[PDB]
Amino acid sequence: PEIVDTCSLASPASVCRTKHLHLRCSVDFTRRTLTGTAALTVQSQEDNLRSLVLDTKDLTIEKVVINGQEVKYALGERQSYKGSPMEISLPIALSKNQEIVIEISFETSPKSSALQWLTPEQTSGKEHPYLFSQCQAIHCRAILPCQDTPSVKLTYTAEVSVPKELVALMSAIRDGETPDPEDPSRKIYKFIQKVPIPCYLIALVVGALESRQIGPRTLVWSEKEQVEKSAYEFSETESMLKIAEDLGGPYVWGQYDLLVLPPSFPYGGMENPCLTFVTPTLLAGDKSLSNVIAHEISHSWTGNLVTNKTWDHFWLNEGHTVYLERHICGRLFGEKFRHFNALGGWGELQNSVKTFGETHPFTKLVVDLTDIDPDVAYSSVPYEKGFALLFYLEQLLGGPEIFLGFLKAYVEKFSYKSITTDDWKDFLYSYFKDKVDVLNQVDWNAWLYSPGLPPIKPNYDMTLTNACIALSQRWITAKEDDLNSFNATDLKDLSSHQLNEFLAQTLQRAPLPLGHIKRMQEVYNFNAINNSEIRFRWLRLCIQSKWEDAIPLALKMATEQGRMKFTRPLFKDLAAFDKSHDQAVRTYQEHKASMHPVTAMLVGKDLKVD
Ligand SMILES: N[C@@H](Cc1ccc(OCc2ccccc2)cc1)CN(O)C(=O)CCCCC(=O)O
Ligand SMILES: [Yb+3]
Ligand SMILES: [Yb+3]
Ligand SMILES: [Yb+3]
Ligand SMILES: [Zn+2]
Repeated sequence: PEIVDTCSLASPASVCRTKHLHLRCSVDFTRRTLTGTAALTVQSQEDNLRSLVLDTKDLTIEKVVINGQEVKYALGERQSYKGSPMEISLPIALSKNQEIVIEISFETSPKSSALQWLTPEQTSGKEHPYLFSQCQAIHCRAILPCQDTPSVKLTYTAEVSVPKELVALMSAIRDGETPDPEDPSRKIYKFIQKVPIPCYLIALVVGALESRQIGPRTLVWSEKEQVEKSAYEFSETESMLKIAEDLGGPYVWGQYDLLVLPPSFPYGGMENPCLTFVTPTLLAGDKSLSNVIAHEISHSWTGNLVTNKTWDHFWLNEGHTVYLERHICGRLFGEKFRHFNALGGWGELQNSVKTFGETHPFTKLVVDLTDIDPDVAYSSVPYEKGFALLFYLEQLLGGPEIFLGFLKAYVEKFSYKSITTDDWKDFLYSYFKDKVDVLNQVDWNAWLYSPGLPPIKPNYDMTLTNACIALSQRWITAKEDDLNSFNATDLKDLSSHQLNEFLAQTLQRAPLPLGHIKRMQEVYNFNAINNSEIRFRWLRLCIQSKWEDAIPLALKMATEQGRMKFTRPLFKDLAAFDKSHDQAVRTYQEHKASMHPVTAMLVGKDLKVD
């Protein structure tokens, strides 16, 4: 029938569709508000459309103007994490394809779940405040009224007035800046996004930003203190974009800038169009965490051009993006490395399945988010079970070259559209019309709808994994007479990627005896490594193995940065260790007011506080 976006309270795409957004607002750090008007050009999809519903969350609505006049509107009661529905009465009944512009004057709440307002003390420079948004999945409604569903795509133009000493950037092409004629001291930045996008891709950052150009269509932005390191770390960006274009077809967004956010940014990155956001935890100093950049770049095709129609089909966004990500890395560092990463991904899937449990509905590839807060369901499953399905199909259908042909055709077929798993599978059969018999060998029901690990495991090259297995198994099975023989020389020919995999394998078998972990630090000096992925896994292993010396290190890492991938598991391990439990809870309570709103909520749920 009709696919329903169970995370939105707005009129569905089958009733009306927002085609354009014109945003005029001002950022006020003193009151922690964004105030302005949202001009929505809406297209009816039915005859006699007299009213529509938009999503909003903690928004103050002053008025709604249609054709210069103020119109009637009502706000329903709040529906938990979904916000409150906003019904707007149209002064004229619209018929199919007729359009109307609705201008809504609104003001965001300082507690907006889409935004994090940082005091100057929270920034690198200590002299200016900072602001950044994160709308995916459903927080756009916490910034402005909209049909907050990925099934709707719109273009947008924006004008943002900020303290003249600060810079504003958006998920759009920079369209110049000028003094705010209205009231000086403030400056106005203009933006234009001509490619239709789902509203979760609307992004804004305001702060003391500086840039460094690192490619013909790439500038790196961050506070002054991080510019140089960021410019160094992400130097391979243009080369990855060229590979991605070869894999997915032309890059259509124009600019591909990067913004290195403050430590509290909740994700590794966010594929905001024209301006990817990345965590500063990627600044390892050796470009080793660049797969995250390859990943956000890939989203420019899978996710931003071809978009999941509802969050129940989120794997379409992530599985294909991880698949592309790994091909980019394989083009740059070798097919063996692609397989090494693919296998590590299967290990992360094992971990997620174990955490949730093999019968947990959240381990299905296609999920049902009815009455489920997306932020709560988020996990590695759509990334890794989705990637595994695509990798398995690649092997079943003839190899990477053949499957990549499908990927490029898929992107072209559904560019600028929002689709479901059935659209994807129906096209796969259409593309592989000469291999229907092979496609019919796939246990689709299990892959798409069953919980747990996939029904079949792909084949993986083992070249780079073998040394990690050997070393991890030696530690897992080590006895007293083996401790003196481990030596720093064991790490001699291991890349940071392999050290991380070694730790991941060892962590799957934690706890290790306390004496064994103490010995590991003595011989490998992992406390000295600052690569966040490695430090994260090493501290988890230490805490899970009951080393009290590691408590302050883990509490430090969990609070000095806020990438949820790290912060949530660290607090969770600290809460599970009897020795650090009270300190973990007190540390969270002491820091929650200064944390990102979504991270604060999830860690509180994880710690069972309140
Ligand atoms: N799409 C963004 C990340 C992101 C941001 C926000 C959400 O929203 C939660 C959600 C969305 C859809 C379904 C269920 C839950 C989901 C993913 C880019 N991205 O996928 C990555 O950066 C992956 C790297 C992971 C590293 C990390 O620690 O974040
Ligand atoms: Yb007011
Ligand atoms: Yb106000
Ligand atoms: Yb022995
Ligand atoms: Zn992604």
